Amino acid sequence: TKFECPSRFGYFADPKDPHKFYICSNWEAVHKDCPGNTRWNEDEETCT
Amino acid sequence: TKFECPSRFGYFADPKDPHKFYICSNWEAVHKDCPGNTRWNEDEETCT
Repeated sequence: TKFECPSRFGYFADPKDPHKFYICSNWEAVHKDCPGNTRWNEDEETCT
Repeated sequence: TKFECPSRFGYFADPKDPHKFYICSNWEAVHKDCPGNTRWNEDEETCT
């Protein structure tokens, strides 16, 4: 992905899809899907 | 027994829960959750 990790490690929203998110480790992002019909919850750092 | 850091800095599996892990900084640990239904991936030091 061309998503740019804002930090070396962390979980970040996908600005293009509220049903997805990115997990960064050592500045490398992996695109993930929220389970079921859940959506990224910024303050919870998970899908709700 | 309280998790003991194996290294000064590092990311380590939680042997009790595949959804959790520990982050070590200056030999002190913080217990963390993986997001969504992801699970800790030791080899890649990330949630997968």
